[PDB]
Amino acid sequence: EMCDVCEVWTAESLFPCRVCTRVFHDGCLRRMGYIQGDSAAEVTEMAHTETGWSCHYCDN
Ligand SMILES: [Zn+2]
Ligand SMILES: [Zn+2]
Repeated sequence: EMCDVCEVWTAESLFPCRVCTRVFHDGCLRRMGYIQGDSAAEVTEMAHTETGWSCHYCDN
């Protein structure tokens, strides 16, 4: 799970997730000009403990 915009993982709680395929810092997408609005649930993240980690490829 290496941010295609940074390339550095940790554990704290990266986003969106890791299972998907790639990671994107909630700030990168905004710092790059990719997304421009509420493109998620912004209700909970957690890059581990079960949860509703939604993403572009997630779907779930
Ligand atoms: Zn990044
Ligand atoms: Zn995902």
